[PDB]
Formats: sequence, C-alpha cells, structure tokens
Amino acid sequence: DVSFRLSGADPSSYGMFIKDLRNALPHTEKVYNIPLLLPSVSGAGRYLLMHLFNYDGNTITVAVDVTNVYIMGYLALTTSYFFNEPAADLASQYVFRSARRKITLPYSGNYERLQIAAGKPREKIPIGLPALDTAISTLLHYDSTAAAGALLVLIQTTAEAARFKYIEQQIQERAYRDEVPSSATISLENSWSGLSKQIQLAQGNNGVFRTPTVLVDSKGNRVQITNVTSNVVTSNIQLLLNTKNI
Ligand SMILES: *[C@@H]1O[C@H](CO)[C@@H](O[C@@H]2O[C@H](CO)[C@@H](O)[C@H](O)[C@H]2NC(C)=O)[C@H](O)[C@H]1NC(C)=O
Ligand SMILES: OC[C@H]1O[C@H](O[C@H]2[C@H](O)[C@@H](O)[C@@H](O)O[C@@H]2CO)[C@H](O)[C@@H](O)[C@@H]1O
Repeated sequence: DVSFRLSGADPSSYGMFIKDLRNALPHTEKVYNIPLLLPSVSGAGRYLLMHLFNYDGNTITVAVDVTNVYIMGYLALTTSYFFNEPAADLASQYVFRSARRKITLPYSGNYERLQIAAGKPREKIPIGLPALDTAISTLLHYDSTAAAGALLVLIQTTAEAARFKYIEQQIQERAYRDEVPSSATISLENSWSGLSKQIQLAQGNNGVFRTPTVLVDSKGNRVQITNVTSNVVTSNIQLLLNTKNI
C-alpha cells in the first residue's frame, strides 16, 4: 500500500507520495529508461491500495489497477464505491469485500463521462493539495455529482502526477493554492496512451515515433513530438502503458 496525509503536507511530502506510488507499480522492463507497466496481473495483486487522509485525519482507500494506473473505486468508512465499467466491477471482486454495502457510481471512470457528471470540463476545475483535501472530504459521503468533480481532482493529483513529472511539479506549485491545470497538463493527460505506444514502437524504429504526438508546451504552444530525444521522453514521462493494453 501507499499513503498520503494532507495534514502537514508540503511539496516534499507530496513528492515522497508520488515517488511511493510510482515505486508500487510493478515492471520487469524499462523502455528508454522508463518503467514499462505489465501487460496484466492476475487476482488481487492487480490492485494497489492508496490510503489518503484529509486535513482532519479522515480517510479513504483508493484501488488502483497497477497495469494502467486507472482508479477503479474507493472505500469510505463502511461503503465501497466503483465506477460503472467492467474493469471496476472485476476489481470489486478483489478489493473492499468487507464493506457493508457497495455502491456503483452512475458513470464510468472516463474523463469525458466524469466531466459530464460534474457539469464542467477539467479546464475549469482547480487542482492542488487543497483541492485534493476537498476531494477526499467529498468522497467520504455519497453525492454522485460532487463525487465526479472530486474524482477529476483525485485522478489528476495521484495517477497523472505519477505518470508525468511535469504534472507532479504542477501540483507541488499548488501546495497551498489551487489553480486550474495548465493546457500542457491537460495535453499530457490526453496523450499518455499515445506517448506510451510511440515510445514502445520507437524501440525497433531507431528511436523514431511511427506517428508523431502533438502536445501543448509550457508557453501554451502546440508542438510535435517525433522521437525519444524529446524532453517529454527523457525527463517528463515516468510510466509507460503497455502496448498490449492499447
Ligand atoms: C527528434 O526530436 C527533436 C526534438 O526534441 C528534433 O529536434 C528539433 O527539430 C528542429 C530542428 O531539426 C527544431 O525545430 C528544434 O529546435 C529541434 N530541437 C532539438 C532539441 O534539437 C529532431 O529533429 C528529431 N529528430 C528526428 C530524427 O526527427
Ligand atoms: O482513472 C482515471 C483514468 O480514467 C480513464 O480510464 C478509464 C477507462 O475509460 C475505462 O475503459 C476503464 O479502463 O476504466 C478507467 C477508469 O478507471 C482514462 O484512462 C483517463 O481518463 C484517466 O487517466
């Protein structure tokens, strides 16, 4: 398991959490020095439990699929909650079985579906450590509309930060003040699967992407990523989605 406590949290402690999260994901291979997530894992070992505590010390446990860093569901007190999707229903066979009741959320874990449930796109939802505190608090008691926004915050401040050093740094900058994600942040989230695939295809193509990936940079300028010498590959991305899952 991995844990993170919002009480006393600072950029350093958050960074240790994201480091713990990355280190909890198994891999047998690195591709261009980036850990390659496994094609699959059988049984309960597929799921990592993240223990998150809000500033008041209240907690939720979030189940994460270690092959793709997808959040499946979470436990709040004696109630478990899962996305309305086959992969999450499968997870519910392994985690939080001792919950007194299980609620299936009225949406899948998809960014488009969550944004629809929340009533707003990611572009408009502030993220940061305070936002994460709020998200944990929101999830403690069922409210599906509020939860959709909370989950948009949670996915970005945990999974996405684990996947991209730039996102981790963006959250550290928001340790004491929330701010909506940069367009670069949204671009990277949207491109993780694409990037993971192209980095793997580069292996037998002399480091060259079979298909360029279009990204928005820090200055808000759209760039083409064509090979593994790009900063996005050498510094930023931290985990690769296995092509067997793409
Ligand atoms: C590999 O990717 C790098 C980008 O990081 C490409 O280099 C850039 O391309 C042009 C000049 O060729 C310039 O606009 C950029 O300033 C370059 N940046 C750097 C860091 O050199 C490079 O062209 C790509 N190589 C291949 C084989 O396509
Ligand atoms: O967990 C956040 C993650 O959600 C998305 O993945 C979904 C996917 O759409 C479903 O097919 C299934 O695998 O469940 C996942 C949700 O748990 C995206 O990958 C992305 O929006 C985001 O990182």
